[PDB]
Amino acid sequence: LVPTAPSLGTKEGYLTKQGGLVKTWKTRWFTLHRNELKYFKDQMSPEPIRILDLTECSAVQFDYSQERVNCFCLVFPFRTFYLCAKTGVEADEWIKILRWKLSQIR
Repeated sequence: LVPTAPSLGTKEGYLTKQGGLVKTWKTRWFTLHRNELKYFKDQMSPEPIRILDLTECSAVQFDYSQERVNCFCLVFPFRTFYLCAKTGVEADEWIKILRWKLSQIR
C-alpha cells in the first residue's frame, strides 16, 4: 500500500465512539467516501465494523455541552452516534465535511 491524499469530499482518521449496547468509549478508524461513512477496528482492518449510509443522516451537531473534549453527534432514523475528535481542529474538519456532504446529498 502507498498513501496519497483525499479525493475531495473524503476524509479518514480516528474518532472516539460511544457504544451501541453499552456506553463505553472506543477509538475507531473512520473513512468518508461518497455518501458512506465507515469505521474499522483500525486502519488496516480490511472490512468495516459498520457502514453508515449518509443519505439517511438528518443532522450533524457539535455538542457545546461537552466542554472538556470536542464531540458531535450524527442523527440517523434509529440512532444518534456520539463522536469525539482528538482535537478541536479534527472536530472542526469532520463536522465541516459531513455537513457539506449532507448539503450535497440533499
